[PDB]
Amino acid sequence: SNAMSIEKVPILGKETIHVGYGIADHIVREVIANLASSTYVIVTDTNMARTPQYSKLTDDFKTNLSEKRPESRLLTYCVSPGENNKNRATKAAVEDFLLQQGCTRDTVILAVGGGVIGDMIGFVAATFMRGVRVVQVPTTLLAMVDSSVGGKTAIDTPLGKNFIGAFHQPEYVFCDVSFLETLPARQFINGMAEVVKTAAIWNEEEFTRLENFSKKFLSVVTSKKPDLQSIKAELVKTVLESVRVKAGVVSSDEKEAGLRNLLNFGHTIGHAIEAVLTPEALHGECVSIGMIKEAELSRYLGILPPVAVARLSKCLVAYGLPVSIDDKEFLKKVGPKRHYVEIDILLKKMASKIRCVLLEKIGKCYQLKAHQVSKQDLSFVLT
Amino acid sequence: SNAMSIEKVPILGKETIHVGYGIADHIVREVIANLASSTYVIVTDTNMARTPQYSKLTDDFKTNLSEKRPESRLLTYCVSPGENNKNRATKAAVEDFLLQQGCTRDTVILAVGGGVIGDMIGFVAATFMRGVRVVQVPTTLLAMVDSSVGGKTAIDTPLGKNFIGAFHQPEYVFCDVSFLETLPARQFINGMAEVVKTAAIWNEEEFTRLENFSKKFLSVVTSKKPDLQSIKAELVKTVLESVRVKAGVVSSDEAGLRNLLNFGHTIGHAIEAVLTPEALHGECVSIGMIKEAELSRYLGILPPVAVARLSKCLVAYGLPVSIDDKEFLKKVGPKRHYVEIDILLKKMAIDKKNDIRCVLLEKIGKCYQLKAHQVSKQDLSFVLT
Ligand SMILES: NC(=O)c1ccc[n+]([C@@H]2O[C@H](COP(=O)([O-])OP(=O)(O)OC[C@H]3O[C@@H](n4cnc5c(N)ncnc54)[C@H](O)[C@@H]3O)[C@@H](O)[C@H]2O)c1
Ligand SMILES: NC(=O)c1ccc[n+]([C@@H]2O[C@H](COP(=O)([O-])OP(=O)(O)OC[C@H]3O[C@@H](n4cnc5c(N)ncnc54)[C@H](O)[C@@H]3O)[C@@H](O)[C@H]2O)c1
Ligand SMILES: [Cl-]
Repeated sequence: SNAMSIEKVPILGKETIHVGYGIADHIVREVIANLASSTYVIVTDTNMARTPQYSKLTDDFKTNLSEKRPESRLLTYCVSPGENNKNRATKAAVEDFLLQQGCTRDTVILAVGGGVIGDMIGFVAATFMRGVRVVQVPTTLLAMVDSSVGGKTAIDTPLGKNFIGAFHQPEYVFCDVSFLETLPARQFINGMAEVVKTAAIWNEEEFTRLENFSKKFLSVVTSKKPDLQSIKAELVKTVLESVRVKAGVVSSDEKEAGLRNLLNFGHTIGHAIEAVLTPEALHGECVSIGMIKEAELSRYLGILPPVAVARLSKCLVAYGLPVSIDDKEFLKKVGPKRHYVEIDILLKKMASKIRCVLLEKIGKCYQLKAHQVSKQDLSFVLT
Repeated sequence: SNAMSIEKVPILGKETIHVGYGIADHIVREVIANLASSTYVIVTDTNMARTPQYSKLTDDFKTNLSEKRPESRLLTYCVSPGENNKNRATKAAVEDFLLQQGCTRDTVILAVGGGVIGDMIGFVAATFMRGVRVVQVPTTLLAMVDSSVGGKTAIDTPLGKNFIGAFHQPEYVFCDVSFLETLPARQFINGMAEVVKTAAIWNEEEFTRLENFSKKFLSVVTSKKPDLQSIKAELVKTVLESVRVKAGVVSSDEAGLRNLLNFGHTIGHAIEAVLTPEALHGECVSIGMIKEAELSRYLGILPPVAVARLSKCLVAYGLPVSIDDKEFLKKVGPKRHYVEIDILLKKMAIDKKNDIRCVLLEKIGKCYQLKAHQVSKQDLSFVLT
């Protein structure tokens, strides 16, 4: 906000998720002051490496470290971008760099990038000398609200995604919304799927604010040179209220286990679709369609009222997301893969009951847990 | 085998370390009954794969599983032996096999082999879908008493050893002493360094037993046709009492006890870095224990008689007590001449670049103040010069 340059969210009792706009300064001081180390390492990709905000961070990091901890060193390393580099070779290359540099157990690694970087460099930190401190610095909307929080790290293999990895909690998550200034529009919209999800499963008031923000958001993000400063407060609030839900649910799952599954709203059906249509369909695009199908499932089972289905769909369309696999622009993105989406391959991906979130209303999940549903009922909504 | 065949040792208050001699059936029953899964995977190396006891274990596993869990399956995978294969490419190969065979989060992996297998397959389990259940089945003496216990897993890189890994506690450790029937003598003897070490840091009564057992142990192990069954009971006790000490230390709260396990390793790892691979780890740790004991004696802590005693016991088990041991010089050859004081000091310092500490023995079976102690480059130099 105007009144608070940094807003914090607790995770497992500690306020280590920090959100603001143009906070390189704060990131650097917080890290150096609280995570004492001989060696700090910023890891990024090529795309992020070229942006002005990235240079501001490393510059700020360099200067403060020179003042505060003269004996300590800052190191930087860049991987190539893309899901195709989220692999064993890249992990090994980052490690070989850390080892050549004589990094030890005290090393602090900052993962500056989207979910690819966050997951992969999180995993590097998880196994480096059997674990070193990592700080998540997410730079995509998706990564800011979802992937940076919860400690899930991984890489892909030629057989499938995120099959090798580790649970490794970050010391901090810093969401500097000003990084979104360079994010391509499609990726920005993709990220709103998780934002709408968190409001839909937990916060109707935020859902209302999102509806009221949609037109000016979509108008700025799709303009030629997006002016993000003009909607700065509203973007900070967007990231804040979504990550609050993710962090709250992760923390609450401690004592009320199974609340964590509510974060899967739209992912049961959406992951099944994305399995068929990746990489032409992005994850948020598939999650949006999934939330609608899953909402229709709750409706068909006599739980979600039909008006809430309509309200959810209106909000997703207003943020530029598809609400069925037959959406015209979505058909354009997926082309010849459209016809691969048959009911049978979807029921197979989702495997013989299936677990699914059943929305009760906007802002609330039915009985605060996931439910086992039959293949017959899922077939009905997918027919 | 039955209940009478098995000695258990607790780790963090649960009896998951089981020791016996000829216990493949027990291993099978215990895993299948306690670790319910669709898929059990036994991973080993070429050398172990061809031994009779390995086949006994896998045959028994197959038979019992198809009876008790007919819808489950047993898979097997074999890697090449050697520290040179304790690497990323092998870890990936094992993972690709698992994935190609459709293994999921319920998979139970058994690591049947020495410490290379234990550490590497342990690490495969640690990261597979972010972690699956692993069972350590150590087959060297060293692995039965030390490496299988404590949850440390790793592989090596060209820049050094055990740098990439994970802490991943095994569901069970099964030490079947019958695997030692096919262990080459040099490796069998190598394992005795850690056995002597555990007795020396913690259990003077066991040290006495090991002294009394030494002549017999060595004549059996170094014969042409070793008959291990004739010393069965005493070998089981040997394993049991060393792994007891490791497990008790791992189970502590009283942090600082963990460092007592490093007795012999401060100087020993430095010697090994210069002399590997011609010298084995336990051979260097033996020498290391002697020098660290001399250090404690020099500092006025350890009485001289302890150094004599330790030295006699180590040699009676076929281990060297100096870098100029006749047989040790044959193994290492021209690398001996690179063991200078400055490179040892450099390595001991590199090993503590995060944080030079050393265990100081107070007498046989007791460490001074139950913790490691900072020692100077001068005093180490004095003892190594
Ligand atoms: N850990 C979890 O629980 C979790 C949850 C959801 C997704 N994920 C993971 O997240 C990954 C997808 O992440 P993503 O959607 O952030 O994609 P991404 O990291 O692939 O980034 C998308 C593209 O944007 C570039 N980029 C990132 N930030 C930028 C910025 N500020 N300006 C300009 N360009 C930028 C990247 O170089 C890349 O080309 C997947 O691999 C998925 O497995 C993880
Ligand atoms: N995790 C830990 O805390 C820890 C502690 C100490 C050592 N280690 C590790 O242990 C490894 C060394 O283990 P090791 O000393 O068991 O060596 P190893 O695993 O290399 O085995 C030695 C040799 O014996 C063969 N072999 C093993 N058991 C056999 C048997 N019963 N019959 C016939 N052949 C057999 C192997 O194929 C190999 O050729 C090192 O890589 C080291 O990093 C780990
Ligand atoms: Cl790995």
